[PDB]
Amino acid sequence: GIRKYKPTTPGRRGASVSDFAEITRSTPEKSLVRPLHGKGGRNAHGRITTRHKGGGHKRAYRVIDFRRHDKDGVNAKVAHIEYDPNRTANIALLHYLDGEKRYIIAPQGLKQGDVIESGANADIKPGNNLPLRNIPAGTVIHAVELRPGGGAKLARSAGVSIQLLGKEGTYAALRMPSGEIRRVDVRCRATVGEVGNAEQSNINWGKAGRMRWKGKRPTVRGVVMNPVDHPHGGGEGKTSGGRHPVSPWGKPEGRTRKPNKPSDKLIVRRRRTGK
RNA sequence: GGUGAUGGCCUACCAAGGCGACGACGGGUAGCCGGCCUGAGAGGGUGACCGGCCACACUGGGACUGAGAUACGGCCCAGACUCC
RNA sequence: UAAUACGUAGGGUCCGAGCGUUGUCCGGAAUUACUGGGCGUAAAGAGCUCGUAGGUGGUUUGUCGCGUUGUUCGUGAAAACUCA
RNA sequence: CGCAGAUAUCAGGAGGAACACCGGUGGCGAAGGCGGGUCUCUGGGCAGUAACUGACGCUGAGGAGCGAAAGCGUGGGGAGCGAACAGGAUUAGAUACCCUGGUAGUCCACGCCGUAAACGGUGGGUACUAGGUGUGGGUUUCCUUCCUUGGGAUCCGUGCCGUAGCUAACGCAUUAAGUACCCCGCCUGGGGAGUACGGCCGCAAGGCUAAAACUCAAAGGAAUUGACGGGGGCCCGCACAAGCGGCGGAGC
RNA sequence: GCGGGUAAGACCGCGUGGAGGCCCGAACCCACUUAGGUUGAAGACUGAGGGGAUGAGCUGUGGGUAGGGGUGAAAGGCCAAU
RNA sequence: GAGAACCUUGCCCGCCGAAAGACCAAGGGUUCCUGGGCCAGGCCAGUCCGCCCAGGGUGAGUCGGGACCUAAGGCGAGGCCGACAGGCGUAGUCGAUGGACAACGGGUUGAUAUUCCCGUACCCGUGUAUGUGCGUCCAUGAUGAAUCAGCGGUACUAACCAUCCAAAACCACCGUGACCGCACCUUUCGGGGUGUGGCGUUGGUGGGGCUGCAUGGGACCUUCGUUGGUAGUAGUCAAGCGAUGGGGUGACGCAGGAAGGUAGCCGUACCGGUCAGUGGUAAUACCGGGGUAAGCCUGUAGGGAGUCAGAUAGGUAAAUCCGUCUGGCAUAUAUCCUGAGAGGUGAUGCAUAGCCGAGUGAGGCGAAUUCGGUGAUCCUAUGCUGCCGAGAAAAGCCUCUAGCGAGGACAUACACGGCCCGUACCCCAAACCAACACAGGUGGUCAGGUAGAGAAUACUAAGGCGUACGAGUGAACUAUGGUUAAGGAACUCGGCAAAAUGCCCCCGUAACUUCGGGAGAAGGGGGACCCACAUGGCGUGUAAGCCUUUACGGCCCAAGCGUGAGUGGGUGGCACAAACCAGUGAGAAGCGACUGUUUACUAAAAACACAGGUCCGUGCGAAGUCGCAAGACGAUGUAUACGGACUGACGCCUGCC
RNA sequence: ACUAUAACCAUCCUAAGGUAGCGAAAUUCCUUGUCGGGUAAGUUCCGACCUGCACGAAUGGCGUAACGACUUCUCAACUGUC
RNA sequence: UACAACUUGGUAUUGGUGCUCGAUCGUAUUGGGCCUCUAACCUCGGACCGUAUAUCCGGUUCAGGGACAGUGCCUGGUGGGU
Ligand SMILES: [Mg+2]
Ligand SMILES: [Mg+2]
Ligand SMILES: [Mg+2]
Ligand SMILES: [Mg+2]
Ligand SMILES: [Mg+2]
Ligand SMILES: [Mg+2]
Ligand SMILES: [Mg+2]
Ligand SMILES: [Mg+2]
Ligand SMILES: [Mg+2]
Ligand SMILES: [Mg+2]
Ligand SMILES: [Mg+2]
Ligand SMILES: [Mg+2]
Ligand SMILES: [Mg+2]
Ligand SMILES: [Mg+2]
Ligand SMILES: [Mg+2]
Ligand SMILES: [Mg+2]
Ligand SMILES: [Mg+2]
Ligand SMILES: [Mg+2]
Ligand SMILES: [Mg+2]
Ligand SMILES: [Mg+2]
Ligand SMILES: [Mg+2]
Ligand SMILES: [Mg+2]
Ligand SMILES: [Mg+2]
Ligand SMILES: [Mg+2]
Ligand SMILES: [Mg+2]
Ligand SMILES: [Mg+2]
Ligand SMILES: [Mg+2]
Ligand SMILES: [Mg+2]
Ligand SMILES: [Mg+2]
Ligand SMILES: [Mg+2]
Ligand SMILES: [Mg+2]
Ligand SMILES: [Mg+2]
Ligand SMILES: [Mg+2]
Ligand SMILES: [Mg+2]
Ligand SMILES: [Mg+2]
Ligand SMILES: [Mg+2]
Ligand SMILES: [Mg+2]
Ligand SMILES: [Mg+2]
Ligand SMILES: [Mg+2]
Ligand SMILES: [Mg+2]
Ligand SMILES: [Mg+2]
Ligand SMILES: [Mg+2]
Ligand SMILES: [Mg+2]
Ligand SMILES: [Mg+2]
Ligand SMILES: [Mg+2]
Ligand SMILES: [Mg+2]
Ligand SMILES: [Mg+2]
Ligand SMILES: [Mg+2]
Ligand SMILES: [Mg+2]
Ligand SMILES: [Mg+2]
Ligand SMILES: [Mg+2]
Ligand SMILES: [Mg+2]
Ligand SMILES: [Mg+2]
Ligand SMILES: [Mg+2]
Ligand SMILES: [Mg+2]
Ligand SMILES: [Mg+2]
Ligand SMILES: [Mg+2]
Ligand SMILES: [Mg+2]
Ligand SMILES: [Mg+2]
Ligand SMILES: [Mg+2]
Ligand SMILES: [Mg+2]
Ligand SMILES: [Mg+2]
Ligand SMILES: [Mg+2]
Ligand SMILES: [Mg+2]
Ligand SMILES: [Mg+2]
Ligand SMILES: [Mg+2]
Ligand SMILES: [Mg+2]
Ligand SMILES: [Mg+2]
Ligand SMILES: [Mg+2]
Ligand SMILES: [Mg+2]
Ligand SMILES: [Mg+2]
Ligand SMILES: [Mg+2]
Ligand SMILES: [Mg+2]
Ligand SMILES: [Mg+2]
Ligand SMILES: [Mg+2]
Ligand SMILES: [Mg+2]
Ligand SMILES: [Mg+2]
Ligand SMILES: [Mg+2]
Ligand SMILES: [Mg+2]
Ligand SMILES: [Mg+2]
Ligand SMILES: [Mg+2]
Ligand SMILES: [Mg+2]
Ligand SMILES: [Mg+2]
Ligand SMILES: [Mg+2]
Ligand SMILES: [Mg+2]
Ligand SMILES: [Mg+2]
Ligand SMILES: [Mg+2]
Ligand SMILES: [Mg+2]
Ligand SMILES: [Mg+2]
Ligand SMILES: [Mg+2]
Ligand SMILES: [Mg+2]
Ligand SMILES: [Mg+2]
Ligand SMILES: [Mg+2]
Ligand SMILES: [Mg+2]
Ligand SMILES: [Mg+2]
Ligand SMILES: [Mg+2]
Ligand SMILES: [Mg+2]
Ligand SMILES: [Mg+2]
Ligand SMILES: [Mg+2]
Ligand SMILES: [Mg+2]
Ligand SMILES: [Mg+2]
Ligand SMILES: [Mg+2]
Ligand SMILES: [Mg+2]
Ligand SMILES: [Mg+2]
Ligand SMILES: [Mg+2]
Ligand SMILES: [Mg+2]
Ligand SMILES: [Mg+2]
Ligand SMILES: [Mg+2]
Ligand SMILES: [Mg+2]
Ligand SMILES: [Mg+2]
Ligand SMILES: [Mg+2]
Ligand SMILES: [Mg+2]
Ligand SMILES: [Mg+2]
Ligand SMILES: [Mg+2]
Ligand SMILES: [Mg+2]
Ligand SMILES: [Mg+2]
Ligand SMILES: [Mg+2]
Ligand SMILES: [Mg+2]
Ligand SMILES: [Mg+2]
Ligand SMILES: [Mg+2]
Ligand SMILES: [Mg+2]
Ligand SMILES: [Mg+2]
Ligand SMILES: [Mg+2]
Ligand SMILES: [Mg+2]
Ligand SMILES: [Mg+2]
Ligand SMILES: [Mg+2]
Ligand SMILES: [Mg+2]
Ligand SMILES: [Mg+2]
Ligand SMILES: [Mg+2]
Ligand SMILES: [Mg+2]
Ligand SMILES: [Mg+2]
Ligand SMILES: [Mg+2]
Ligand SMILES: [Mg+2]
Ligand SMILES: [Mg+2]
Ligand SMILES: [Mg+2]
Ligand SMILES: [Mg+2]
Ligand SMILES: [Mg+2]
Ligand SMILES: [Mg+2]
Ligand SMILES: [Mg+2]
Ligand SMILES: [Mg+2]
Ligand SMILES: [Mg+2]
Ligand SMILES: [Mg+2]
Ligand SMILES: [Mg+2]
Ligand SMILES: [Mg+2]
Ligand SMILES: [Mg+2]
Ligand SMILES: [Mg+2]
Ligand SMILES: [Mg+2]
Ligand SMILES: [Mg+2]
Ligand SMILES: [Mg+2]
Ligand SMILES: [Mg+2]
Ligand SMILES: [Mg+2]
Ligand SMILES: [Mg+2]
Ligand SMILES: [Mg+2]
Ligand SMILES: [Mg+2]
Ligand SMILES: [Mg+2]
Ligand SMILES: [Mg+2]
Ligand SMILES: [Mg+2]
Ligand SMILES: [Mg+2]
Ligand SMILES: [Mg+2]
Ligand SMILES: [Mg+2]
Ligand SMILES: [Mg+2]
Ligand SMILES: [Mg+2]
Ligand SMILES: [Mg+2]
Ligand SMILES: [Mg+2]
Ligand SMILES: [Mg+2]
Ligand SMILES: [Mg+2]
Ligand SMILES: [Mg+2]
Ligand SMILES: [Mg+2]
Ligand SMILES: [Mg+2]
Ligand SMILES: [Mg+2]
Ligand SMILES: [Mg+2]
Ligand SMILES: [Mg+2]
Repeated sequence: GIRKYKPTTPGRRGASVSDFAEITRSTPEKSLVRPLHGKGGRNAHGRITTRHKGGGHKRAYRVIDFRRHDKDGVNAKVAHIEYDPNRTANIALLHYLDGEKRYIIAPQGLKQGDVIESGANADIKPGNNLPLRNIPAGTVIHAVELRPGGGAKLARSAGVSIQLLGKEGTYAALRMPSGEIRRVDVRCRATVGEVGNAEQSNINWGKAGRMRWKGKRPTVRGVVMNPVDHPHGGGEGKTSGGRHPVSPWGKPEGRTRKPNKPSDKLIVRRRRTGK
């Protein structure tokens, strides 16, 4: 749920968080951790590519099985549903009857002690992965893939996941959280059930310190920049920039997608706003 | 310890209680009563005189005298008033 | 414009060594409804429930009689009211 | 809104709200109110056996829970409808009635707010008091075909009309305003004003508790007859319609 | 956790717990006021005071970002007193 | 010494003493010591110097940098891309500020020291050969698996009992695509409507048998209940070391609390000395000491975790290892791991205050070497609890196996064997960075006593300094300060500055409010010393005592030590938080929510920034970036995410075009 | 309906012609606007009126507890600032 | 006045069939539009190999796309980003 904090000090009056009362562990499975580090928003050159990002609290990366096909026909137990900061959602560790422990995303309403099976024969209960040949139309799924074994790439959205629509030939149409419908091949794999932490968006940062914690640096407003460094820069006082807003590099709002994409044909329609 | 006489009347130490919605404590009003006016009555109002009590003595306090002091024209101090 | 309602006259009415005005208080005021109110619309049943305290109890079998009336002497000052 | 191919019309797809007929002066719920179905958990009410407890009863200041719609927060949803808002129109004037559209809201989840002509304008519970006409619910019992709103009786809820009574009257009339009992809310002429100040609640809009001054000598209720009605039924007139001829032009 | 309280609550008193860009205040980091200095002790200080002071903190360490570019909690600041 | 404030020695005085002392790193590189001289340098002289001139001085298997491993990142064979140059990045190899392996105390010269000497230890590397003692070249154990003869009432194939449905329309009615018409109505006759008759149906079954196929029953020939000889006759080795491979291990945040110890201190005892120009102390009292390591033993407080057998293909192959599942044994202070600290040895040693002869000062002798109590920011701790913002890698080590194999494993007497380079000095400073012997900056370690909360502050030890111009003069005037009659902001733009309050404990504290605050709001009272309560509460805890899974064990703890607080009585003083140190307060309002950041070197705000929202873009080899390219960021993220822009907590709102 | 008003209608034109809130304010030039509070005296301040030259609702409006080496003003102590 | 970037078409990396539309209702005009397919091309899907270790890369197989896309050259737009 949500616990609103009590306004002891001024910088802590609006800070409301979600209670992680469900976790069971306090130190991640060490056989499945790799080194990571705040990249600082810099490419091979070292020149900053994306602003606002860099610094913050160091984090430890863990490899988690979005490839969930390497094991089929072998069940696993939901060992412990632990928390990784690196990702929005929650990762739950599974014990396989084989003897592997692999990390995966924790779907909504999943609790320790349930059973997990991964294959074309699995049941339809939430938390099971299986190519879309074997999944009824209309169900709600997540952690979807974009081709037969390229690794799930879409709908990791903590709190939202895709909706299957209809199978024709070798493609399936998906209603998906951006409000868009995508034709995609049906040989991919997916899992049934909404993702967990549906209340994550309820967090109120409330304190610049924690924003820094999560890592992003401050944003320097437009009309305050100097005119040399940015189109709206300048103006003794507050002046709109005398022109329609524009990105710091001279391109204003409006369409940006490069159509003609290999997936341009695969897309059905385009997202709607204010409809 | 104190009082003509028991008692937080006063003192010390113990326990945290006592009073409170069958109206505490707070605020405005006003001497109480036998009585006076009214009303068939219950009741309402009210406290002129007389009378039974209370409290007061230029305003605030305190104490002596003795069987008996709120001691009106008894005492002391402080303020006001008037005067030598 | 033609007053039994203004003023003047007469005449009359009530009262009277007092006659009016004013003001306080009771009455009719059952107009704070105990005696002795009402709640549909005239003013009023809260929006409807459970239920603490309080208020109230479906029967007879049994005592103490503290609610009660029962009587006897035993208090109720004087003054005021009622009788002669 | 259409000649960029509208409407219509046919195939397919999407998606949200709501379930006609059953469906009524009917069920239930204490009250708001509640009905397309299926399953899941579950509340309340009634009939016969009357087995058992045995004065446990009633209702309730404060308190606390429930409580239509509108409104507010958070995040989803958002077909239709639709405050506000634009235009078109009538009108002297229309910031409306009407038309085109159309954002809040309307729906979901959790919190809120607690007011309605929240009406049966009637607090709850018990006992008694002539009937007539129906529904639904459950029981029995007999003409007995034992088919059968065939007949009898019973108790619960539910519509209308009616005696006596009561009532200001309209009206109620055993599901009372009757005749009593027990408890609780409430009112004392109309404005002022359910508002100002205050206390409490609410994040708010505001809600709850609840004043005085000054002014008026009436405001209100049911009912009687008029009058009138861009309210209804039945009637009549160069009233209308069909015809001629006319005045409003000129002089007189 | 216990005692009140619910029917479960919720709520409250009591003790424990010690969160906090919480408070006062040294090191450290800053630069608000005044004074002196302004051919100074100093190409920016000294002294009195002055704010934060468990954090968006500070600091050693070594690395990358090169000029019309970097960087820039944005002042036309910094990028070796420029 | 020619000269002497400035140097050497001595006496006193002052100053720092979380440094103005002592160690290092970075840095500098002879500034270290000794000897000689004083032109030049030192803001003066100068015998002195961080001057110059000569000589001397730096001693390591155990400290540090390479032999080791790695982060950020750099380089980069091939490779990809690029007009050239080059830019990328794989395998790899570099890259400390990290991880890994071993040292203590005393003594020593004018300079070095965990390096030299003394005494006592250690851990790594090679080898010895014997004592344990183990095979391959004998052979015993557990099993284990690649081979010939069939079965799952389930149920291939003609049927039976029972259940709902109808393909080749019989019987009956009815509506009538359309045809034949019987009576009436209608425009004068026509069309047409109504009622009915015969079919036909705009809307083709029932009855019965032959045959063939479809749905279950037993059985016929081929499919078993793994052996009957054989072939424990023969090919296999594990020892011992075996990886560019696998697994554990190493291996990790902030904050908080408490307990146990030490460094270290205080008093006691013990030891040695003590007679102080002065009243009184010749020991009751004073001065000084009272230390002692690593390693090797012990393994406590304490922290974490339970023991055997079978099978499982999962960890790129295989595994006795690690994970998993089954049973057996276990909840035993059982077992294992970790582990500061304490006791013993280390140590009959050393050092030691001082005694003696000997002076630029060395040398021999050498007493006591206990206790308690306080107590850390140091250690247990990389631990425990709790939070979200969820807190490196690799190596070494242990262990498991892939490729071998007729000689390794384990200890020890043994004398052997361990590099090179740094090592002097300075190192909050006249030695580094500032052009200087400059009031500046510079990271880590050590942290005494009395007061105090203290790492502030005041005075002091250890130890080092008075940092290089002096002497003399009551003037202005400037600067640093102290005091001031009365008035108290009247100056002045401004109460600028100055003055002022200032601690602890108690009482009581408004408006307002986001119910936290406001609030230390304001305001007030006590505070010194002595005595008593008291030989007080508290902690600590000895002897003794008690108990026992008997030990570094549990109960009491007289004794002893340390000990806040308060109440009463008394007393001195102007004053009792007297020093240093140590909030001015309140009222009304403007702007900004605040913590915060910024114009180094004139502006710290109302600017910036943010936490809140809004709009838009962004379908994942994403949007947008850097890059004439590969490619990298975005992100090892996925619309509850990311980018861009605007406003800026929160509440009411955010109108019209 | 005494007195100054527009609170109603007609004009043009553009798309409309500033709603709530506040308002001589950080915006108000006349201007020291006018009035009242504070002072003996107040061109600053506070509180109102609205004739807003030239406010105004995300280059956000209005209030807002707390915060501030922020702005203005007043008061008691305080003092050689005078 | 240009240019970076973004965007169009033709042309090339370029293949085939079926349909439907034209100027010398039964005789003729070669290209446009669509549906397919693999084979050019892409693939940041998979799985092998170089390899004893290689997420780069190269080759092989398959899988998805597929004559699109990308890329050049000409060209038109937009173009204070320079
Ligand atoms: Mg907040
Ligand atoms: Mg952990
Ligand atoms: Mg990782
Ligand atoms: Mg570069
Ligand atoms: Mg950004
Ligand atoms: Mg950092
Ligand atoms: Mg998360
Ligand atoms: Mg979408
Ligand atoms: Mg911005
Ligand atoms: Mg700026
Ligand atoms: Mg720049
Ligand atoms: Mg520009
Ligand atoms: Mg500007
Ligand atoms: Mg401007
Ligand atoms: Mg734009
Ligand atoms: Mg007695
Ligand atoms: Mg008493
Ligand atoms: Mg006593
Ligand atoms: Mg009196
Ligand atoms: Mg009486
Ligand atoms: Mg009476
Ligand atoms: Mg009476
Ligand atoms: Mg009386
Ligand atoms: Mg008398
Ligand atoms: Mg009297
Ligand atoms: Mg008496
Ligand atoms: Mg008196
Ligand atoms: Mg007297
Ligand atoms: Mg008298
Ligand atoms: Mg007298
Ligand atoms: Mg007259
Ligand atoms: Mg008269
Ligand atoms: Mg008369
Ligand atoms: Mg009267
Ligand atoms: Mg009454
Ligand atoms: Mg009424
Ligand atoms: Mg009512
Ligand atoms: Mg109400
Ligand atoms: Mg009696
Ligand atoms: Mg008697
Ligand atoms: Mg009597
Ligand atoms: Mg008498
Ligand atoms: Mg009488
Ligand atoms: Mg249609
Ligand atoms: Mg019975
Ligand atoms: Mg009751
Ligand atoms: Mg009751
Ligand atoms: Mg009540
Ligand atoms: Mg009550
Ligand atoms: Mg409730
Ligand atoms: Mg409730
Ligand atoms: Mg509604
Ligand atoms: Mg609603
Ligand atoms: Mg609203
Ligand atoms: Mg809401
Ligand atoms: Mg919404
Ligand atoms: Mg919708
Ligand atoms: Mg409408
Ligand atoms: Mg309109
Ligand atoms: Mg509409
Ligand atoms: Mg109401
Ligand atoms: Mg209703
Ligand atoms: Mg009711
Ligand atoms: Mg009743
Ligand atoms: Mg009736
Ligand atoms: Mg009657
Ligand atoms: Mg009734
Ligand atoms: Mg009645
Ligand atoms: Mg009244
Ligand atoms: Mg009212
Ligand atoms: Mg109130
Ligand atoms: Mg109210
Ligand atoms: Mg009426
Ligand atoms: Mg009538
Ligand atoms: Mg006519
Ligand atoms: Mg005429
Ligand atoms: Mg005429
Ligand atoms: Mg605490
Ligand atoms: Mg702070
Ligand atoms: Mg302070
Ligand atoms: Mg000087
Ligand atoms: Mg300089
Ligand atoms: Mg300073
Ligand atoms: Mg000062
Ligand atoms: Mg400070
Ligand atoms: Mg401060
Ligand atoms: Mg901070
Ligand atoms: Mg360079
Ligand atoms: Mg430039
Ligand atoms: Mg600027
Ligand atoms: Mg500028
Ligand atoms: Mg510079
Ligand atoms: Mg000399
Ligand atoms: Mg000092
Ligand atoms: Mg210090
Ligand atoms: Mg010190
Ligand atoms: Mg250095
Ligand atoms: Mg060096
Ligand atoms: Mg020297
Ligand atoms: Mg010399
Ligand atoms: Mg010389
Ligand atoms: Mg010289
Ligand atoms: Mg020399
Ligand atoms: Mg190469
Ligand atoms: Mg490279
Ligand atoms: Mg590389
Ligand atoms: Mg290396
Ligand atoms: Mg290194
Ligand atoms: Mg040395
Ligand atoms: Mg040494
Ligand atoms: Mg920690
Ligand atoms: Mg401790
Ligand atoms: Mg002496
Ligand atoms: Mg000693
Ligand atoms: Mg395994
Ligand atoms: Mg060796
Ligand atoms: Mg060397
Ligand atoms: Mg040295
Ligand atoms: Mg040195
Ligand atoms: Mg030094
Ligand atoms: Mg120099
Ligand atoms: Mg110097
Ligand atoms: Mg210096
Ligand atoms: Mg420093
Ligand atoms: Mg310290
Ligand atoms: Mg000193
Ligand atoms: Mg010293
Ligand atoms: Mg001077
Ligand atoms: Mg002076
Ligand atoms: Mg003085
Ligand atoms: Mg003065
Ligand atoms: Mg000042
Ligand atoms: Mg305050
Ligand atoms: Mg406060
Ligand atoms: Mg205070
Ligand atoms: Mg003991
Ligand atoms: Mg014992
Ligand atoms: Mg025991
Ligand atoms: Mg004194
Ligand atoms: Mg403001
Ligand atoms: Mg500020
Ligand atoms: Mg600040
Ligand atoms: Mg800032
Ligand atoms: Mg700044
Ligand atoms: Mg500066
Ligand atoms: Mg500056
Ligand atoms: Mg400044
Ligand atoms: Mg900001
Ligand atoms: Mg917003
Ligand atoms: Mg925005
Ligand atoms: Mg937006
Ligand atoms: Mg892209
Ligand atoms: Mg702003
Ligand atoms: Mg103003
Ligand atoms: Mg303002
Ligand atoms: Mg202004
Ligand atoms: Mg002005
Ligand atoms: Mg003015
Ligand atoms: Mg002034
Ligand atoms: Mg204006
Ligand atoms: Mg303007
Ligand atoms: Mg707007
Ligand atoms: Mg705006
Ligand atoms: Mg703007
Ligand atoms: Mg604003
Ligand atoms: Mg406010
Ligand atoms: Mg003043
Ligand atoms: Mg003075
Ligand atoms: Mg072309
Ligand atoms: Mg082509
Ligand atoms: Mg241009
Ligand atoms: Mg230009």
